Order: sequence, then C-alpha cells, then structure tokens
Amino acid sequence: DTLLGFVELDHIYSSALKEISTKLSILDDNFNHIYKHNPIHHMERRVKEMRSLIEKLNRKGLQISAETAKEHILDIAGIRVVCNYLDDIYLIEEMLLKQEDVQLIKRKDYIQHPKENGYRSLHIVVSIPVFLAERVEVLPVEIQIRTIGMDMWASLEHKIRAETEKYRDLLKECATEITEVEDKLQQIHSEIT
Amino acid sequence: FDTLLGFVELDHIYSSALKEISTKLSILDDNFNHIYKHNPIHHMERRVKEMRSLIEKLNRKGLQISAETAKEHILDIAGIRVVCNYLDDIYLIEEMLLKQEDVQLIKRKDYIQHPKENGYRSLHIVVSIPVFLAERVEVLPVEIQIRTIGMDMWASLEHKIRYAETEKYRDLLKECATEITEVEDKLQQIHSEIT
Amino acid sequence: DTLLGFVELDHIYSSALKEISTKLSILDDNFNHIYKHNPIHHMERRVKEMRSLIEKLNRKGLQISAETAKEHILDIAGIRVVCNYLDDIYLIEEMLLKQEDVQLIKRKDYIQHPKENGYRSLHIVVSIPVFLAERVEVLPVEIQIRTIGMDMWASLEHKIRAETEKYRDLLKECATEITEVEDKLQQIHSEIT
Amino acid sequence: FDTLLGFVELDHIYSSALKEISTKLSILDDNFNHIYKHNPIHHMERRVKEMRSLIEKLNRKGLQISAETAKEHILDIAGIRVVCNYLDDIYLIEEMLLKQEDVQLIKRKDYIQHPKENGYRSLHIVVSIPVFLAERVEVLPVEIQIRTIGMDMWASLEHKIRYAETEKYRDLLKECATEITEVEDKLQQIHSEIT
Ligand SMILES: Nc1ncnc2c1ncn2[C@@H]1O[C@H](COP(=O)(O)CP(=O)(O)OP(=O)(O)O)[C@@H](O)[C@H]1O
Ligand SMILES: Nc1ncnc2c1ncn2[C@@H]1O[C@H](COP(=O)(O)CP(=O)(O)OP(=O)(O)O)[C@@H](O)[C@H]1O
Ligand SMILES: Nc1ncnc2c1ncn2[C@@H]1O[C@H](COP(=O)(O)CP(=O)(O)OP(=O)(O)O)[C@@H](O)[C@H]1O
Ligand SMILES: Nc1ncnc2c1ncn2[C@@H]1O[C@H](COP(=O)(O)CP(=O)(O)OP(=O)(O)O)[C@@H](O)[C@H]1O
Ligand SMILES: [Mg+2]
Ligand SMILES: [Mg+2]
Ligand SMILES: [Mg+2]
Ligand SMILES: [Mg+2]
Repeated sequence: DTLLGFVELDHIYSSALKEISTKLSILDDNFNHIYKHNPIHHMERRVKEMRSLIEKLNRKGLQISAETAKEHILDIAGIRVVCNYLDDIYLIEEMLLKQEDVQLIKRKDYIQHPKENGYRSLHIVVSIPVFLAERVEVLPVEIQIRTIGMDMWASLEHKIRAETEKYRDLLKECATEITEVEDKLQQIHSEIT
Repeated sequence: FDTLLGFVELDHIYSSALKEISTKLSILDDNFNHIYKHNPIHHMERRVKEMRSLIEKLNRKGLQISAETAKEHILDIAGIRVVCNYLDDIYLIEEMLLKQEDVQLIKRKDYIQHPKENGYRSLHIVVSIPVFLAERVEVLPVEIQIRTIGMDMWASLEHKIRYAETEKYRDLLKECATEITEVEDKLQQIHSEIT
Repeated sequence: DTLLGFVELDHIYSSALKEISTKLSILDDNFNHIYKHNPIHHMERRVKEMRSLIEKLNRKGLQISAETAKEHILDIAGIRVVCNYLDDIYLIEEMLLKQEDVQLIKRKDYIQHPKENGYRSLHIVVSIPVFLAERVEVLPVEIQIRTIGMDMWASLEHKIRAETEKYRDLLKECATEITEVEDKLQQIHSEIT
Repeated sequence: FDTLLGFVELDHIYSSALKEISTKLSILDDNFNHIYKHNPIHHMERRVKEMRSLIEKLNRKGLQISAETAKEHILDIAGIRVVCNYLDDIYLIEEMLLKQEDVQLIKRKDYIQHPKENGYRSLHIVVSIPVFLAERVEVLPVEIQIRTIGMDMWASLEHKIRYAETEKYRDLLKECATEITEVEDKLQQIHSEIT
C-alpha cells in the first residue's frame, strides 16, 4: 500500500535528477564553449534509499508516508557537482539560479562557515518542473557543489564514520591544507584567464 | 571567416537542444511504462546536421550561406528520431510531448496517414525548445521523426538504394513497405487486446 | 553463506558480459569501417536473476550452490545481438568464433528449426577469459543472435506467457510473415552490396 | 591520397584498442572493489590522437608522414589516463594489468619517483593489446598515464599555462606540486590505517 507511494516517489525524483543533470551539463558545455574552461569536473546522482528515507522520517518524528516525505525531506533527489576550482562553485550557482524555472528553496554555505570537523560544500535545494506522462510535478533537488579537494576530503571522512575521534584532528588538518593549496591553484587560474 | 564561427556556434546550441529534447522524451517513456507497463519508445537516434550537408541544403534552396539564415529557414539542424514499438505509440508520443507548456509545434507532416509515393511512412514534427545557456536563452527548433521499427527498417534500406538505381527496386520496395504495415497492424491488434 | 557464493557469481559473470560486449561492438565497428554496413542493430545484456537461477536449479533437481550453477547453468550471463538482416546473424557468429580466445560450447539454431510456436533465434554459448584482480576465470556466455523482426516477435510473445493458447495460432501466423518480409529485405540488401 | 586513408585506418583500430583497454581496467577496478571494498580508479579519460597533432609530432621527430611510420614510432596514438584515488592505487593498477597474459609492457617512465623539473608527476606505461577485427588481428600500443587526482589537478593547470608565460608561475607551480604530494601522502597514510 504505502510502499507503492514510495515507489512512485523514487520514480519521479529520478526524473527530476535527469532534467537538472541536463541543465547543468548544458551550462558546463556552454561556458567551456565561450570561455574555454569547464566548471564541472564530474557529477554524481542519487535517489535516496527508502530505508534511509524511513530512518530520516523517524528521526524527525514524522509519519512514514510518501506525501509526508515529499513535503518534509528535500534531499530525496540529490546531485553532487564536483568543480575544478573554488570559484567554479559559485559560478554554477549563479548560472543555475538565473534560470526562469529554477527556484531556490534552501541555501547553506559550508565553504565560508565550515562544520566543526572541516567539512566544506555549498548546499542549495532548488525546485524543478518534471513533465510526466499525464501530470506535472515541481520537485526539490538538493545540489551539493564543491571542489575536487572538498570531494576527496569528504570521501575519506565518510568512510571513518566509534573511530571518528582518532583521526578527527588531522582530518581537519588535511581539510585546512586542501583549502590552502586549492586557493593557490585558484589564484593562478584566475590570473591566466 | 566570421561565418564559419557562426556555424560552429550553431552546432553547439542545437546539440544542447537535442539534450533537453532527449531528457523530456525519455522521462515520458519512463513514466508511461511506470503507469501502464509499456515502453512506447524502442530507441532514439540524435544528430546535428553536418556543416557540409547544411551548406548543400542552403544552396539547394537558393538561400544565403550564413548561420542567421540557417537558424531561420532550416528546421532540421537538430534532428531526433523516435523509433516506437507499435504504431499507436507514435501518436501517443506526439500527444504527450506537445501538451507540455514549453514545447510548441512548428511544422507537422504525417507520412503515416499519407505515405509518399515510394512507400515511406513516418510522422515528422518540428517543435521549439528553450535552451538555457550560460548567459542567454535560445528557443530552437528540433525536427522529430517518429516511426515504428518496421518503418525504420524500411527507411534504412531505401536510403541505401540511393547513394539511376532506385527504379529497379521501386516496386519491390513498395511491396515490403506494404507488408510491413500489414504485419505491424496485426501485432498492434494483438498488443491492444492483451493490455 | 551460500548467498555470498551467488553474489560472487553475479559479479564475475557481469564482467564476462563486458568483455564479450567490447568484442562484439569492435567487430560491428570494424565491419562497418570496411563494408559500410552495421551488422548489429543493438544489444541487450543481462545477468540471470538469482531467484530464476535457483528456480532453474530446482527444475533440474540440482543442488542450490554457486559452484553447481556455475557448472550446469550456461545462461547465467546472457547477451542478445539484434541484427539488421538475416545474414548478419551468421556473420556475427563467424566473426566471433574465429577469435582465438572464444570457444564454442553449445549451438542451437532455431532459425532453421523453429520452435512449435514460431520462435526463431540463433543460440550459441561461448567461453570467455575474464582477468580479475587476482585470478583468471573462463566463463560461459549465452548469445542470442536474431533479426529485429525476430526480436519484436519474441517481445510480443513473451508478454502472453493460461492465455497463450488463444493467440498461439496467429502468433505463428505473424512469425511466418515476418520471416517472409525480412527475406525480401535481405534479397534486396544482398543485391545492393 | 592513399596515406590520408591510412591515417583514417589508424584512428579506427586505435579507437578499438582503447575499448579493450578500458574494459580490462574497469573490470580490475570493479573486482578489486568487490574484494577489498575500495575503488583504485576515480575516473578515466580516453583519447585517440588528432591527425593534425599526429602530423606535428611526426615532423617534430623528423619522421616520414605515413601511417606505417606512425604505427611503428608513435606509441601515444591511443591514450588512456587512469586517475586514481590514492598514490598506492597507481602501482596497484600497473601490477594488476601487466600480470595479464595478453598485456605486454613496451615503455615505462616513472615521473612519480623522478618528477620533472617543473614538478610534473605521473606513471607512464605503454602496453600492447590484441584487437580482434573482422578479418585480422592487430596488436597495438596504448599509452597509459596513471596518476592521482592531485597529480591530475596540477597537470591540468600547468597545461593551461602553456598555449613566454611559464617562467612567471614556474616557482608557484612547483610549490603547489609539492604541497599536493604532501597532503596526498597524509590522506594515503590515513586511508592505509583504516582499511
Ligand atoms: N546531493 C548528493 N548527491 C549525490 N550523492 C550524495 C548526495 N548526498 C549524499 N550523497 C551520497 O549518497 C550516499 C547515501 O546517502 P544517504 O545516507 O541516503 C543520505 P545522507 O548522505 O546521510 O544525507 P542526510 O544527512 O541529509 O540525510 C552517501 O554515501 C552520500 O555520499
Ligand atoms: N530527425 C533526424 N533524426 C535522426 N537522424 C536523422 C534525422 N534526420 C536525418 N537524420 C540522419 O542524418 C544523416 C545525414 O542526413 P542529413 O543531411 O544530416 C539530414 P537529411 O536526412 O538529408 O534531411 P534533408 O533531405 O532535408 O536534407 C542520415 O543518416 C539521416 O538518417
Ligand atoms: N541471452 C539473453 N540476453 C539478454 N536478455 C535475455 C537473454 N535471455 C533472456 N533474456 C531476457 O531476460 C529476462 C529474464 O530472463 P530469465 O527469466 O532470468 C531466464 P529465461 O529467459 O527464462 O531463459 P531460460 O528458459 O533458458 O532459463 C527475460 O525477459 C528475457 O527476455
Ligand atoms: N594517455 C592520454 N590519456 C588521456 N589523454 C591524453 C593522453 N595523452 C594526451 N592526452 C590529452 O590529449 C589532448 C591533446 O594532446 P595530444 O597532442 O593528442 C597528445 P600530447 O599530450 O600532446 O603528447 P606529446 O607531448 O608527446 O605530443 C590533451 O589534452 C592531452 O591531455
Ligand atoms: Mg543530504
Ligand atoms: Mg530533413
Ligand atoms: Mg536462457
Ligand atoms: Mg604523449
């Protein structure tokens, strides 16, 4: 019964990920056409696993139903935009939000206000129209925009998360020196363009 | 020259148009299968016109050799071909796509209802599509050739007769065309009844 | 326990499908390079679902273990080569078997000896070396080679299989007239090359 | 001429070589992750040399402008770049690939152990690969550039300094190179300990 509703959820949010991905790749493709630089290194897509969706609903004391999840959970559809340089992150943000049918919903900038452990990434939730066979759906998609250095750090830290406390200090040490080397590559890249 | 640059610009933006068309179409196919357990689309082929065939077509129509003329007058710069599993899937795809707010019909030629003299059959619609670029919006036409697998199989062989040698197989092609429609009608009739 | 063995099975037979697919596409790509014709229309790959694998093992009274399935089941890895013309089928067969590291295991030609219901397809099982991280595996892969007409017929018939008996007769009727129209396209295509 | 045809032949067969190399490499990456829950490869890039850059390289080395010479003397006609997640993954990929019966080492240059003067770092191996064509077998060389993500990030920026402007950033590049190796050493050291 309810499970059908969640299967429906997985399907339409997968479609949302397709329309965003096409938008993003066109922006990357056109920017390189004009300025001979690719802002995007690569992208990863993911529809939230159901058991993680149910876990998150319970952590927030919410009902286990697809319509509740559709309301309260904004990262059912997630895309991760790994960029080549630090300024490419905000370039992607500007290019996408300027589009008529893209609506900002949430913005959390962990680059300028990093988490305690050193995590850095730009998180924006945007709305996207998805034209289905017999219906239109405007669905939220969480976009994690980051540099390659931020991505490699987040990968190592993710795989850890009672073994976090040991490496917590020098992970933050790595985080810091990743930002410093990427700052230096950015300043060089800024100057050659 | 500046023009050749213009044609490179043309190839780039019409390639992007094909990306947005393809995502729309595959979502429709994916959602229809989700609801009704049937895939209207068998496969799709994309193509941006070669510059050298684009220049040929401009000259064949007595038009100027410029990107601004080509954008206006040539509607098959971006081409997508939607090969469908059954004949009724063709018009289903058309209906589903045109009802979308940002897709506008521009040209329609129904060679299924009114086949060509040689037996060619296909639905040809040109639609307009918004393409959001880095610093600009472009609304671009895309020619969609919607057809069955049988129609595709026939059109491939006929295309490979050309390139004074069409007259020989003209009759024997017209027979293949006819018997393709007849067998596909019957598979359509069976598929309708079991759904 | 045993389930681990079947997970291992799925992984290595998936890799087998990758090496075959690369072989087949190179052959198709080279044939078109030389003769300006593409024998292959498209291909579908599939590793057998486990519950269907366990079902098949029970139907044959065999043990439910990965090593037994690896021996007795030759269609764990399946690839389907849908060809443009009838003669392309045997062209693909010739091109692939001539390769040094491809070994024929089983051949059943349902084109010349169609099944009672009208099914037609060339079925060959071949062996393929798969170089893994720390080990080599020579694995069987079932190849179903057919025309587009044979494929469309098989699709309609598969989806139906107590409702087979009704359409059984005119399915065979369709089967026959598919072969006749494809014969005529073949004779024309033979003559233009 | 007949030659230009020869170079078209060259592009075709070396593209096929890249397909067999890629399938081997991805299977190794896929199997290693299956066993040890780690992906050595982050991503891969493929490339067949442009004919016009191939002609340039032949002239730079005083060689004849023919496909038969290029096949013999130029080993980076087919190029693949294996970007790895950690430094030790680089040599792991090399070991796994060369131990295969039908892969033969042809050339090896280890710029990781002996970096270039500007700070470039990467493992360069040319290997031979059998390519089974429709009517013929070809054993073709493929140049493999194996590197970390940091090495890739650095090499991209340095490549975009060229194309009398390298001297300015030469020192500041050499620093970036160094601190990339140092941060990647530490991430390697952490990753080793948690496995
Ligand atoms: N926007 C995003 N896009 C692509 N992948 C993402 C992503 N967010 C997380 N991932 C990755 O998807 C995998 C599974 O994530 P989940 O457990 O389902 C949600 P989460 O990462 O815990 O975010 P949450 O804390 O907001 O709920 C993780 O390994 C993560 O790295
Ligand atoms: N909408 C479309 N979708 C997919 N492929 C198409 C297509 N239109 C043409 N093609 C294919 O592109 C290849 C080269 O033909 P082109 O010159 O580019 C267009 P055309 O078919 O010649 O239209 P034209 O007769 O008005 O000039 C052909 O193989 C053709 O089948
Ligand atoms: N060699 C093959 N390659 C690709 N797909 C195949 C295939 N053989 C069968 N399929 C398709 O895979 C889907 C699931 O097949 P399965 O039920 O797992 C085995 P099967 O089709 O019953 O063959 P079997 O009777 O020899 O056991 C079917 O819909 C089928 O059309
Ligand atoms: N093994 C390889 N794998 C992936 N990309 C490669 C590659 N070798 C070169 N490339 C890329 O191909 C693009 C054009 O360079 P090419 O002229 O084709 C070869 P090259 O790097 O100039 O070698 P060369 O200096 O010996 O001539 C560059 O962006 C380069 O990074
Ligand atoms: Mg999240
Ligand atoms: Mg046209
Ligand atoms: Mg089978
Ligand atoms: Mg080189």
